[PDB]
Amino acid sequence: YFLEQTDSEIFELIFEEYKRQNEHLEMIASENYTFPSVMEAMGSILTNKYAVVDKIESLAIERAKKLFNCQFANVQAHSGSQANNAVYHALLKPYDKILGMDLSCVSLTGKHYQSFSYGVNLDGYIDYEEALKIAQSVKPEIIVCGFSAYPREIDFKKFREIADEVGALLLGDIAHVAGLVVTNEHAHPFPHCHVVSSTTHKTLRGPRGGIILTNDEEIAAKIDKAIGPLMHVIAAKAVGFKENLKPEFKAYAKLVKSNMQVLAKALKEKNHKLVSGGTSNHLLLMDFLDKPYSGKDADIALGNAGITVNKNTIPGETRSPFVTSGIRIGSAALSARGMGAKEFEIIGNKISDILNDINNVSLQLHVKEELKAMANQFPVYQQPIF
Amino acid sequence: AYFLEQTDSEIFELIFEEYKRQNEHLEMIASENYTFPSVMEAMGSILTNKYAVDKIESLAIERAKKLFNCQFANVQAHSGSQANNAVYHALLKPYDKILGMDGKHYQSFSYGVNLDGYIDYEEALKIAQSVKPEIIVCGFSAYPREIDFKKFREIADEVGALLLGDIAHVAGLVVTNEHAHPFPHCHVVSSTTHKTLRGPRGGIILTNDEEIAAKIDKAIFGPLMHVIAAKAVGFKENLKPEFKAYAKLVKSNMQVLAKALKEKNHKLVSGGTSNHLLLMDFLDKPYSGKDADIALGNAGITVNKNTIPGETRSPFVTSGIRIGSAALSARGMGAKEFEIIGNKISDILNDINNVSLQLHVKEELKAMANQFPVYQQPIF
Repeated sequence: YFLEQTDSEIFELIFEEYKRQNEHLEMIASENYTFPSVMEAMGSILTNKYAVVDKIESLAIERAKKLFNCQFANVQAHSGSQANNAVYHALLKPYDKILGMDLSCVSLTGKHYQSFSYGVNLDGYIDYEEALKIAQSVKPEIIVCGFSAYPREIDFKKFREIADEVGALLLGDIAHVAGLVVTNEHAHPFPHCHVVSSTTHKTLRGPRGGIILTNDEEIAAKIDKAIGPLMHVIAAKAVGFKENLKPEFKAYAKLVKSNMQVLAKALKEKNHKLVSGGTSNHLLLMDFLDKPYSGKDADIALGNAGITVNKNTIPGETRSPFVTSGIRIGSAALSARGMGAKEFEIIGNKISDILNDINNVSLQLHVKEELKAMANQFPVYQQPIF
Repeated sequence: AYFLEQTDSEIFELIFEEYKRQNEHLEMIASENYTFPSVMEAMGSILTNKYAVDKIESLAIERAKKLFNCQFANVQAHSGSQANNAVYHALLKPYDKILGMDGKHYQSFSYGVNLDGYIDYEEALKIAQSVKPEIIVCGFSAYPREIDFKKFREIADEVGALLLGDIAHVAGLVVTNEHAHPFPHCHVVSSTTHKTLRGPRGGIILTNDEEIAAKIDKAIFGPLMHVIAAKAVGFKENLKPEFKAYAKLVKSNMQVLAKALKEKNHKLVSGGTSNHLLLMDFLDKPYSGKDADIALGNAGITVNKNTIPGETRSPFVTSGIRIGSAALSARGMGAKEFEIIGNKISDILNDINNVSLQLHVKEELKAMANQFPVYQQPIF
């Protein structure tokens, strides 16, 4: 209750963000609402500690090993991106080659690496035969899989078959589907991957941060060497992991997926096209190649109606990368608010109504009022500070 | 607080145990402190959900400009260490030379203190004239006197060097005009936001040069809005008259401590202090700094061993201890307490193997600590 009295300007900014989170429909596939108990840990007196291993870090590691079903965890990475870079820094030599995904049909981090891409077929699925052919030619030291805008499951087993044929390490970046992995609602990356990286936020609903997992003791030792401990953040990760182990979190992961199925079905019944024909996870991609509006146009129109999505290039893209021909839409945040099939059906029909009359501003403003009323039936938080 | 107490008793117990630890021992490590409660409230806010330049970042920057009396601020560094590194990365090229106090390949050179414990500025000038460093760094974590930023800029100007002032260890004294200011002498200034500023764990880089500011911004460029808000909250607290009183108390408690120790005939590096810390000198005593560290720790007084000028023992053993007043001053302790503490420190040092005495002192100081609670809750 201090800020309410001691810092009017910060309190106003927090309160307006709290109101914004509560009153609009967050459908950016990477966004989510952290658990209240995670924020309590983030705001705890553990921030004063330390300006061989704290019990709190051992507990975070123990819970991670159980949650991710692996023998070793490092919980010190500040982000999923730092987690990936620490893996490269630990396992690669200068000018080693990295083969990773992009959604199409030289780089430094202290050390210089050579970067290569594989992609999707014209139907929007990873082309594993072509990824193998690229690997055979490129001969990468490490193959990475996992991708922020892919609406289907990663076949880690097949990627390991490729990695084994060319003698590559395999890194599974599960940052974008982690809450589905740890609830057995997405194919598991182990034992196929030599090493796995993830964020702790997004579909896991923990604090902002990264993590690195492995079953190989020598990889684990190298990771520990390549990576100031923030004890409140490590505690917050541990808090999130214990929430993630509960049966309620499996029910949440199933709702994330079923809400996506409801949304996909509603859109396809209104004759909208989806990349790959639908989804098997937390996100879909709408396909506007044959529409007179762009992904950017749709992003803005839906945003005016209180629905946040993001534009996204799609396979066969014919528009510029700043404009794009698609939008990415996710269910994780609204599912965390308790919204379900009835709500996702209404949202699908409203998205269809706007895309079918995309410059009708009064329609957008009408929809915004209706969906704000829906949001207020499913409040996110009863307070802005925990 | 509520949720964790019900939903995760194991983590809640660990928080409570650490809350008791903070309250029950006398924290005198010069770099430790207790963050403002309002800063932890920002840290535990819903701002963590934003973005998986914001008005929150602009407010943090504007408050930093006012607080540090400068034209530009970058508030993104995650630590004092990252802040220094970003300065080097932004302003230096490989094999450039860095003169500081004792794929980039920066080459490091050192100046030191005379045997009286003061920075030797004549020798630092001689070294700079010969080596011609591209950058000079000043500020130091175990130095009990004020940095002469003006003299360092005279040296840097002689050789055409940049001057970085690392104020991480004295920042709360600087911004209250209780320590010489680094500007306009320094081209660039780095600091932590915790320690004597009592904000969150984090870093900051300040400058008055637009070109340097542009390079800093490119060099450090995931924004953690709860952390940036927390820095902003701390800076506003640092601007209050209450915070200048706190800085004066930090310094006056250190004077009380040094006076008490010297009057019991203990020796101090440079004979005293002008800031938040002192160094005790055990070169002529049969016990080591490690001995003193352990013995005082067993009495509930937390210090750290530290090498001193003329060190003759192993660097893992040392002939001194570093003692600071910032954390106990933040709990509200004053001269009466620091006189008692100085006396008990003396009693233990004069009988360093009396373990019964250490345990007896620990119980005695428990009542004093209980009089000055750090906080009234473990979660904000």
